[PDB]
Amino acid sequence: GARASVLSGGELDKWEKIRLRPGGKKQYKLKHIVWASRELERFAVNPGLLETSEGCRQILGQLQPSLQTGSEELRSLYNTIAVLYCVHQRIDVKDTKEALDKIEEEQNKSKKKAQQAAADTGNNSQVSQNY
Ligand SMILES: CCCC(=O)OC[C@H](COP(=O)(O)O[C@@H]1[C@H](O)[C@H](O)[C@@H](OP(=O)(O)O)[C@H](OP(=O)(O)O)[C@H]1O)OC(=O)CCC
Ligand SMILES: *C(=O)CCCCCCCCCCCCC
Repeated sequence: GARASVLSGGELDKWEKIRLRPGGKKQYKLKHIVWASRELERFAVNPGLLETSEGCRQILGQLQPSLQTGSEELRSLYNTIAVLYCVHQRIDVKDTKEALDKIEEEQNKSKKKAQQAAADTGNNSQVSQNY
């Protein structure tokens, strides 16, 4: 149809399903979509970007390099913006982590060139046992 609000009827469905964390018991809710909308405007970023598959991608670009020295305020954003972004990119995740990895994989070439100082340690890989 047309473009309005952040998450439409369909998106709202999957959104409520997605969880803030993989090992948590607090699913996603409108409270998180609005909580970020009010926090975005504070960072000179209009909340209108949250309802755009493009904006969500840009917002993450500024938080990506900020994650290094970002507080709970930053992490929270990257969390919501993540699950939301995936939704707008025709992606269906289960938690905030799954939605995060999907992005890190698309910008894996950029990440490598954005952590020279943080490129002197091991990086163990996580496997999936259950479903
Ligand atoms: C009056 C407040 C207004 C309000 O309702 O604001 C909506 C929320 C903040 O409120 P909250 O939902 O209570 O806070 C969250 C819970 O304690 C959760 O258990 C914890 O997870 P874990 O990582 O510890 O499992 C979250 O991370 P930490 O930052 O604690 O790590 C924490 O933010 O905005 C957000 O930041 C959500 C962004 C996705
Ligand atoms: C226009 O906005 C895009 C159309 C999205 C495809 C529709 C599939 C979702 C099912 C719609 C019915 C929802 C009834 C609550």
